[PDB]
Amino acid sequence: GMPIFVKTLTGKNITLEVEPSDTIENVKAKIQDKEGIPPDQQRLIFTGKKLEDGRTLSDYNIKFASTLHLVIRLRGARP
Repeated sequence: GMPIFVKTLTGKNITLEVEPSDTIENVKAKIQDKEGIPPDQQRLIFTGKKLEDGRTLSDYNIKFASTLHLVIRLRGARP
């Protein structure tokens, strides 16, 4: 396993324990548990790249202590 971080514009950030082989779906599911944001309302970014469902962390060269950036974009229903 390895630690990664998810940073938001409020400064209230998340630490996750992940594997390089984990998918973006996995990560977004974790963010949903921590923040209550459905995956389709999460715009997750690593170094300017929008992270897509069906890709792994490894595909984006996300590594030990990498920081991802979370932007919320509402569409569809809010919980």
